[PDB]
Amino acid sequence: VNPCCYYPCQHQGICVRFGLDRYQCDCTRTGYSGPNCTIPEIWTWLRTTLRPSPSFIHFLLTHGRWLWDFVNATFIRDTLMRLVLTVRSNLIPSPPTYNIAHDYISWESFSNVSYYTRILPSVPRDCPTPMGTKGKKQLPDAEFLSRRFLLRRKFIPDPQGTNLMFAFFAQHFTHQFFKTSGKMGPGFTKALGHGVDLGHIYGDNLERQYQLRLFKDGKLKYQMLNGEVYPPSVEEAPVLMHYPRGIPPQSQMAVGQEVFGLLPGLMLYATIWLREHNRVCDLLKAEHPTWGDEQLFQTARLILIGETIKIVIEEYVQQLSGYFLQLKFDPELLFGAQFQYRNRIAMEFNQLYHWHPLMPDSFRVGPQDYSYEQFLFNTSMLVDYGVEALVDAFSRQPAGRIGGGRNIDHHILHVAVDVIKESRVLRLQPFNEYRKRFGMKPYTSFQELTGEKEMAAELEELYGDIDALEFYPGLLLEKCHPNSIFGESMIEMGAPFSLKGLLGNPICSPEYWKASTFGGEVGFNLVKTATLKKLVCLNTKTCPYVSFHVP
Amino acid sequence: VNPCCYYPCQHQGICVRFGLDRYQCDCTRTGYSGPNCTIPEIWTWLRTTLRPSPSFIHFLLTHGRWLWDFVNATFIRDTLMRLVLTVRSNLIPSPPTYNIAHDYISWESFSNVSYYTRILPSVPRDCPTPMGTKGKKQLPDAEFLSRRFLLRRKFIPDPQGTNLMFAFFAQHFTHQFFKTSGKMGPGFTKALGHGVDLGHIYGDNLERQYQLRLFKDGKLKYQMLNGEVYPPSVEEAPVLMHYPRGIPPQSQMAVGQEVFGLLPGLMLYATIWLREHNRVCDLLKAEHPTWGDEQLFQTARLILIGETIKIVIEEYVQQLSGYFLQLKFDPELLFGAQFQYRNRIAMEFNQLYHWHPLMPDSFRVGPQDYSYEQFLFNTSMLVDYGVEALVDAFSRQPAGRIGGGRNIDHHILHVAVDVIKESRVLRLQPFNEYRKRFGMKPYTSFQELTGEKEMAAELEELYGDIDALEFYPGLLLEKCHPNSIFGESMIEMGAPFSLKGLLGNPICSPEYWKASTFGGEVGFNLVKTATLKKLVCLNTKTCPYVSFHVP
Ligand code: HEM
Ligand code: HEM
Ligand SMILES: *[C@@H]1O[C@H](CO)[C@@H](O[C@@H]2O[C@H](CO)[C@@H](O)[C@H](O)[C@H]2NC(C)=O)[C@H](O)[C@H]1NC(C)=O
Ligand SMILES: *[C@@H]1O[C@H](CO)[C@@H](O[C@@H]2O[C@H](CO)[C@@H](O)[C@H](O)[C@H]2NC(C)=O)[C@H](O)[C@H]1NC(C)=O
Ligand SMILES: CCCCCCCCO[C@@H]1O[C@H](CO)[C@@H](O)[C@H](O)[C@H]1O
Ligand SMILES: CCCCCCCCO[C@@H]1O[C@H](CO)[C@@H](O)[C@H](O)[C@H]1O
Ligand SMILES: C[C@H](C(=O)O)c1ccc(C(=O)c2ccc(I)s2)cc1
Ligand SMILES: C[C@H](C(=O)O)c1ccc(C(=O)c2ccc(I)s2)cc1
Ligand SMILES: *[C@@H]1O[C@H](CO)[C@@H](O)[C@H](O)[C@H]1NC(C)=O
Ligand SMILES: *[C@@H]1O[C@H](CO)[C@@H](O)[C@H](O)[C@H]1NC(C)=O
Ligand SMILES: *[C@@H]1O[C@H](CO)[C@@H](O)[C@H](O)[C@H]1NC(C)=O
Ligand SMILES: *[C@@H]1O[C@H](CO)[C@@H](O)[C@H](O)[C@H]1NC(C)=O
Repeated sequence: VNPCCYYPCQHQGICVRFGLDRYQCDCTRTGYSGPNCTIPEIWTWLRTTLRPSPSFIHFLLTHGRWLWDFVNATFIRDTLMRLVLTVRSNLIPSPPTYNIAHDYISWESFSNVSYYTRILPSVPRDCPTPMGTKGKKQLPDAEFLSRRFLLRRKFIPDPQGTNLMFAFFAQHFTHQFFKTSGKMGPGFTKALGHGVDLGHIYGDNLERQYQLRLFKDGKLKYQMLNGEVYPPSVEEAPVLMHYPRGIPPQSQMAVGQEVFGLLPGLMLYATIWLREHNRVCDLLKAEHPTWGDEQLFQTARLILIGETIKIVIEEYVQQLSGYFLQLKFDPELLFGAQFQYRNRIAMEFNQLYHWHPLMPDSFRVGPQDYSYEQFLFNTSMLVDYGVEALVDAFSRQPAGRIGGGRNIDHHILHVAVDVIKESRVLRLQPFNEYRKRFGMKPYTSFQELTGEKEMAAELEELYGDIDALEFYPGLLLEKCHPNSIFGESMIEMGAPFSLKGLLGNPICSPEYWKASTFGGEVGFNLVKTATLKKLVCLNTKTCPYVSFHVP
Repeated sequence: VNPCCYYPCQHQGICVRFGLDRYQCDCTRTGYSGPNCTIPEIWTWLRTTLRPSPSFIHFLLTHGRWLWDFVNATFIRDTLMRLVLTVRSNLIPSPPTYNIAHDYISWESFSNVSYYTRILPSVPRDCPTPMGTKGKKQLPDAEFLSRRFLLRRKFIPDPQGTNLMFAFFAQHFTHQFFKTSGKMGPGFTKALGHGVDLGHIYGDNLERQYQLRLFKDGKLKYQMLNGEVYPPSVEEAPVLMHYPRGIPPQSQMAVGQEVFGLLPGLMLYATIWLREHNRVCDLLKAEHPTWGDEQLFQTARLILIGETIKIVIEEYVQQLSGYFLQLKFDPELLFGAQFQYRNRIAMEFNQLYHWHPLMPDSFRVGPQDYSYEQFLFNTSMLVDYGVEALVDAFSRQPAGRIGGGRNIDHHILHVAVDVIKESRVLRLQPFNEYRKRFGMKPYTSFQELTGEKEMAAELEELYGDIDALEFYPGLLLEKCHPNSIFGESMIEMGAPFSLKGLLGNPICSPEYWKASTFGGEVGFNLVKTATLKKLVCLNTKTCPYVSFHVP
């Protein structure tokens, strides 16, 4: 058997095969010694024997509002903010390591950017069972596995008060770096850029960008309907979009992210950001009459990227976490750190961000309550209701709890079925392994994972071994934190992939984080001040209730 | 006039235009304050008032062999080696800044890797004279300018004893990152990789690589002639090559760098490296029977990249510098430093590495002395003479002095004429500006630049102002260091671009510098031990006199 199937190398050690039956673990810089990287170094031993559980930490970060308010008011905020940023980032390797093609470092993996990278090499195709050594020879039927534990029976809403506005933002946002190539196969993304390049607004390639560009004042092509700014028509900006056959070009909006047409929530956020872009263009021109299109454009995109990273950290992440510590976006907290300003989208991170449970049962827009079949490809809802209205509604409708189990509306349950299958094609390792890898203890039983005895029992009879429980199912079924949108792992594995892909963006480097980069103080501040409310209300006739938190 | 034409922003400050007549300097992190980034900070003031001249430093680094031998034997070697590596690197920005398209930071410049980057933004197209403010409205006629001061009259040989072996190595090596796109125009390179990706051996794109791959044992396709290994035929590996019309595919060698066919010296080094690749493949297989083609291949390429960086630093750079300090390649000296493992080929660095003066008058291969017209496209010399012989000869023939003036053999004088023109298309700034930028004082007169009164006088009447003297001409005409191959600037501007593009390679990061990366101790050591002699003699029947120094 492939010795490496036993996953012999602990603490990030590398399993190198030798002979036709041997193996050697590479524990370089692992902080452990031994044949399997286990004998720790004294310091490593301390460092670990003292790390308070993720649970304890979470507890502290969500209690003592009073004590926290003081902290937030002192320099300690910055200190903890810097701690989080670094300590969270070291879990993510840079330059990247493997890909679906090479379960070893290789120049090709490092340079061919069409591949989604991965943290842990696949379960070798020559192992006994599919998950390696443990588990059954046949994995649970995805479909079944889904209808049994992921299928929403009764809508459990998210306790944190997360609404639809957040769900759509998340969806919209994540679709700038998760863009799997259907023609290429799993493990291949079209989102070269591998981060927040704001490419769902400008298109993922020059041609497409040029198509959407106005080529005057740094502006972005657009159109007026009911005397309001909405993205241009596919007729005006003839760019490839995904709309069902039969819908005319004169009824389709050209945007950048081909898929964004199949859901008002998306086209909504796509309208706000466009409006915002053209707006920043006007400011820049005032300040720089001498500037040309390209420069104004290029500058505007840089200002928006700043805005995005800001709102994502201080509001979006602040909400998802539920922490009392006021998170902060200040690229300078890292100027002391040893941090590589570079990111690469991991296949693991894509799965782990398949938050479909957020979608409600029905979509209510005022007294009117629309069905999935009325929402899903509705080409009118946006122009009909308009930005302000839709925002107010989405800002009021609460989304579902992400973790916990059985809360994915049947209209999209298929997606999760697919995610499971795809994970298998990718040959992702077992949940329990990832647990370890991202700094956690592996679960000892199914009843430990879920906080109960019922599901735990079935999962046990289905999988056979907890060390066989897969990634996504383990992620979604693991018991939720007290009053949280998800549980320990979703955050403890996702946070790193998240903050790295945020601070790792080049505009966060000391080279780019200069005011000149954004056209001067005006551009810079725009970034330093960005807020979900300003984003909306400065591009809308009236300012609605706008928030990520349900009122 | 464009205020920025006056180059108002000192010490790396950024000149931002405002209004239709204003400008603001961005001195963020420059270490200076003021309207033009001039009022220094106390520390900055000290740091600078104490930096010993480049000249003094050079003097020390080339004297007291005795004292140096001791240093080399102590830990001080490592310390200075680390100092050099960092202090030299900070001069080069990362992520990169501008390109021929954007004289401002921009997402496109940062992501569109087809552009050669630049350190200093172009002389604005709206300036009074071509170099900005000073100088004449018409720049000296390249051709003339060349026949007058660059045209070799009598072969001045390089004093450092640099031979042809070094000249060919340099040429071969640099043609892996300097590969300007003729169809695209100046400022566009085909060498995406922007560094030592050893792509002149594997081709600059998947298809081409696959074409040259044997697809068995990690090997590279090849052929036998006179019972010896030489690159395959264009017939065998049907890859695009540049040979004059009329030469048959069965007489052309497929290699990776399309141009390498027009000069034995190149195809020589291309044969050695190929032989080396297949050799490392055999070692790897012994150790890893279980390994497949791709892995063996991918691993072999990583081992060679290591070998290359090693030989380039400890031997090639050791020779060009002439220092007594034994240079050292140990990726770990930077593991403490704040260093970004990323590189991007600058147009300035390409010019500055146009060492054509190295080429001799005639090419002597034993008692036989060949002419340029017998050497230049000779498809037989390599197979005829064979590796060993050619090496011995090239290792004995001394190359020319690079700096100083009038030492470029007329057969290739055209190249330098072109370089000058191209620099103008790129709109490169004045030599004197680059001097400052790379930490030097600007020349006050032409007679200060050249160490004399004759040429200085003409250059003065031609250019009009020293602050108008261009990049390349200034680079080549500037007076040479005591007994050096070139002068102050060539090294003080080139070294940074050089060491950054060397240590910046991903295999030098803590993530990749593990023994597992190279297949184990065997692969690793191969890297840690690489030497120009081993490179040759382990792939040749007999070991000739092989060195970068003429005997
Ligand atoms: C009613 C709204 C939504 C529907 C109908 C929906 C549906 C889908 C579908 C059909 C896919 C394609 C993969 C497949 O099913 O085979 C997908 C992928 C995905 N969805 Fe959604 N989604 C919605 C909301 C969201 C939300 C709220 C998020 C969470 C941020 C999200 C995150 C993802 C991610 C990241 C992928 C991966 C895309 C890729 O591989 O490129 N989706 N979704
Ligand atoms: C007899 C041998 C050599 C000849 C015939 C030669 C000729 C040329 C020619 C024709 C070009 C193309 C640009 C033009 O002329 O318009 C060129 C470019 C260049 N050469 Fe050579 N060369 C030789 C040796 C070397 C050496 C020793 C070096 C020094 C390392 C070198 C460095 C360069 C560089 C870096 C470029 C830039 C290529 C690019 O832009 O992609 N060459 N050389
Ligand atoms: C990046 O990697 C992918 C996968 O290796 C490359 O795509 C394949 O390339 C080979 C050779 O051109 C073809 O035989 C395949 O049909 C290609 N497609 C797929 C889906 O494998 C891709 O060419 C690489 N990209 C670059 C720029 O090197
Ligand atoms: C990288 O930049 C170059 C130059 O901007 C791009 O090349 C041009 O692209 C536009 C739009 O496709 C064309 O109109 C030009 O004819 C292209 N060629 C040149 C020489 O300008 C190139 O497409 C960019 N590459 C990527 C991957 O974005
Ligand atoms: C109250 C103190 C706040 C410190 C927050 C540090 C960032 C969160 O700390 C996290 O703790 C977990 C357990 O060690 C690990 O899994 C994560 O890798 C680590 O970054
Ligand atoms: C004998 C001490 C050796 C120290 C070598 C440090 C590396 C070379 O030092 C160089 O000196 C020049 C003048 O300050 C500058 O132009 C370079 O940027 C700097 O790196
Ligand atoms: C700061 C906080 C933390 O690291 O604790 C934090 C940071 C980032 C996130 C985050 O965006 C995400 C965590 C998991 C997914 I999928 S996104 C969640 C929490
Ligand atoms: C270590 C030494 C130094 O920095 O002084 C040094 C380092 C690198 C080089 C070097 O390779 C080059 C300098 C100029 C060109 I063009 S290549 C020359 C000298
Ligand atoms: C290393 O791991 C393998 C597989 O788990 C095991 O057989 C072996 O005993 C381990 N060795 C040590 C010292 O733990
Ligand atoms: C689209 O939404 C509108 C409201 O904007 C609604 O009246 C209409 O029926 C919807 N269209 C479909 C096909 O459901
Ligand atoms: C700044 O530079 C400009 C142009 O060289 C000059 O006119 C001006 O006097 C300078 N100001 C200062 C304070 O040096
Ligand atoms: C090529 O070199 C050989 C020696 O290898 C020489 O005899 C021959 O004449 C050369 N060919 C040309 C065209 O000069």
